[PDB]
Amino acid sequence: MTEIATTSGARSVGLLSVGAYRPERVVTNDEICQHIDSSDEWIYTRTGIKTRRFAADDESAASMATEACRRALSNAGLSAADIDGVIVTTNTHFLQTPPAAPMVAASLGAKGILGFDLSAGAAGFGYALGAAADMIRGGGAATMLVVGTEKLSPTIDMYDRGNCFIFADGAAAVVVGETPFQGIGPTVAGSDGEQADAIRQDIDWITFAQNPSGPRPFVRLEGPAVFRWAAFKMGDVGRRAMDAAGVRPDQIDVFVPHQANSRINELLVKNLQLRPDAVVANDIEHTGNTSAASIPLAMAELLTTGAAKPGDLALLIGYGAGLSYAAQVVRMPK
Amino acid sequence: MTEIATTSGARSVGLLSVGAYRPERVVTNDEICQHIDSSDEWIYTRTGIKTRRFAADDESAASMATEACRRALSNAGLSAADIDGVIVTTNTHFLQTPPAAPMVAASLGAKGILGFDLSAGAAGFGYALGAAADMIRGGGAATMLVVGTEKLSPTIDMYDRGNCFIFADGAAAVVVGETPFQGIGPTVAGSDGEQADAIRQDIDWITFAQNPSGPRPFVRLEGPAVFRWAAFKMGDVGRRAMDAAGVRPDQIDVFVPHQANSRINELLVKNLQLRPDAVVANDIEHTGNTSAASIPLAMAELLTTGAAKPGDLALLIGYGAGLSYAAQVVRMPK
Ligand SMILES: CCCCCCCCCCCC(=O)SCCNC(=O)CCNC(=O)[C@H](O)C(C)(C)COP(=O)(O)OP(=O)(O)OC[C@@H]1O[C@@H](n2cnc3c(N)ncnc32)[C@H](O)[C@@H]1OP(=O)(O)O
Ligand SMILES: CCCCCCCCCCCC(=O)SCCNC(=O)CCNC(=O)[C@H](O)C(C)(C)COP(=O)(O)OP(=O)(O)OC[C@H]1O[C@@H](n2cnc3c(N)ncnc32)[C@H](O)[C@@H]1OP(=O)(O)O
Repeated sequence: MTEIATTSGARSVGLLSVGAYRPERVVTNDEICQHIDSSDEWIYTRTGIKTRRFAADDESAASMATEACRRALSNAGLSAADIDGVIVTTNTHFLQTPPAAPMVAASLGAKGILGFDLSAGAAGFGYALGAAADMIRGGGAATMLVVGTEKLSPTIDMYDRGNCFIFADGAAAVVVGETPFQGIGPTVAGSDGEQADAIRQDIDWITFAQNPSGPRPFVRLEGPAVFRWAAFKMGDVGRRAMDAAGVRPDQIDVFVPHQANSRINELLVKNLQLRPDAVVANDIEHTGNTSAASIPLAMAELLTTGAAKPGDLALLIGYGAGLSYAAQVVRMPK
Repeated sequence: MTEIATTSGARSVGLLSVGAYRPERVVTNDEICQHIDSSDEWIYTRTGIKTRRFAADDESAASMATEACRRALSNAGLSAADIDGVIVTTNTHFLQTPPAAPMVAASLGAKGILGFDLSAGAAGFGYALGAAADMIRGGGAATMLVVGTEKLSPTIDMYDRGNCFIFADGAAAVVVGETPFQGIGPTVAGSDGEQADAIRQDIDWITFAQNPSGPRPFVRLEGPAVFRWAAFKMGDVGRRAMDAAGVRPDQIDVFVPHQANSRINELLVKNLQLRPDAVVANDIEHTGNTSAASIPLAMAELLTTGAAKPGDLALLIGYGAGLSYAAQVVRMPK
């Protein structure tokens, strides 16, 4: 008999940079209301959204992901050659196959590197970040790209009074690699598969394919149900993430929850009992909810405005579809 | 400034068990030959396939994954309560969201546990396995389910003379957890994004959705290119996985390549230069190509026939869409 080798990589792993891509076209609340009975004022006070970006027709979750990666690499002072793997997290790659990751890799000039697509609603970034961290620590890679990307706008039913003003397009990537001190806390994650219907595609693609004369699929949302779940449960998730990371709530400088809704997030702020001067991500204002892309996009907004600084202690909480959640403490990149 | 804490999991991780779900309906080559100009003889000698199983209309990738997990749990002497996380790998979950994993978790009676969907063509399993091992060793979980599942049959163009006889339905899961001795070698993985068109959905869902009554999407395949790529490249992949695991080719007792084609796989046998008596998975004979699910399904097939024993040193090689590949040495479960 023989033994399978026991291996390990670098223990200390961190975020080296963030890179954000936001589509050109700006969509105002007045524009969104062109098919629903609503107002700009209502939408804003209910969601915290003022505007959002929609990508062009020639753009995709993969294409925006690539731009986001190019930017993250630039901000890290690295090239494609430095990366060992890419995990794409998204809910809007509109192909059963091929995966987006290998495509992104080839467009970056690193066609050979490992990679896969990971889906878990808005929690995808948290799961993907944790996954890169585990892999790097396990020695399966030294440096990786983790990119959240979303082209949600083609899934929106403009007549849906419950959600048409919520979702938007964009991508953001983080470079993950070895750092002098631990930059990514342990992953806290879970789900509620009993509420799988709360955020969904209503009609599966095959069903749609077989009945073209029926309705087409759209994103459907049980808003209040999600609101209750998130505002009620994400305080404990955050607490477990900070506990695993061995940091107190008073030590958090930056709160970056998934940008689902500003009312939920400000509720989670009070709940987590961060300190008064704690910086709270509000990228939802002109970005809207970009699911898997929301957290890294928000990290980038906090950094480009200087509201957050490199090295700040941050709490990331992703929550959403399937009813999935993932959270971790991290040191801000760049 | 406080340093972020690091959590720790198991050092030795293994496959405790495997469970296989195979759909009731058997589709013979002659049945496939009702819509293409071919013969049973041709298909068999060119692919190694005699028959394949197709799932019922009311079955899905998530539902077969669930049955597969239940059996895997049963074969390990465990219940849902013992599982900390589930990763569903598939290419045929026909919803952008919610993800399959939380749904499967809830059907199993463990609705809270962490989980996500992983897509990487047929290499999904290897990536999913590698990720589960990384998370367990990293201490994000102690015991996990990794389930490969595929309902490919509704994506087949029955008139496509190049592929209609290749893909099939089924699911199989492994229980992954701590073992006395190292049961899972290091992941060796990569891709070839320049050949993303080799195996693909021809029409993306959104384009299709905006012209439903026109042509619908189907799985398309540049077979000779894939054949060439796999037979020429997977020998070195295997060799890297074995070198990583610190094992010699003469020490492998069981070869389990992705069941894409029996001609490719037998070429890889000669290429890797395994010993004469080494057991080679040939589940493809009556299972067909089940992508993400093929390796676990084939593992299960070898064990139920006694051709393989639990504890045998196995080389797993997954290759397919996006042009992705993942390989590792492991000890057989159950
Ligand atoms: C291609 C397919 C692929 C589809 C698949 C695409 C992939 C998707 C991937 C998603 C991945 C994720 O998980 S992303 C993260 C998920 N996050 C979220 O969904 C955000 C969380 N959502 C929320 O918190 C909520 O939606 C709120 C609070 C923002 C929305 O509040 P609300 O639900 O509108 O409030 P409520 O009044 O109770 O709701 C009912 C309605 O609002 C009222 N209303 C609306 N506007 C007005 C108004 N101006 N004046 C008075 N009332 C108004 C209407 O009566 C309307 O009726 P009616 O509505 O009853 O008709
Ligand atoms: C909703 C959408 C989502 C869709 C998305 C669904 C998700 C998919 C997920 C996939 C995930 C994976 O990675 S799965 C792993 C992928 N694996 C594979 O694809 C398996 C590898 N493939 C192969 O080995 C190949 O396909 C072969 C060798 C089986 C096919 O060879 P081939 O068909 O002979 O190729 P070709 O050179 O075109 O043949 C040329 C000529 O040969 C003869 N010929 C060809 N076929 C036949 C025939 N059946 N019977 C008699 N003769 C024939 C003819 O004279 C023909 O005519 P003429 O040309 O002279 O006129």
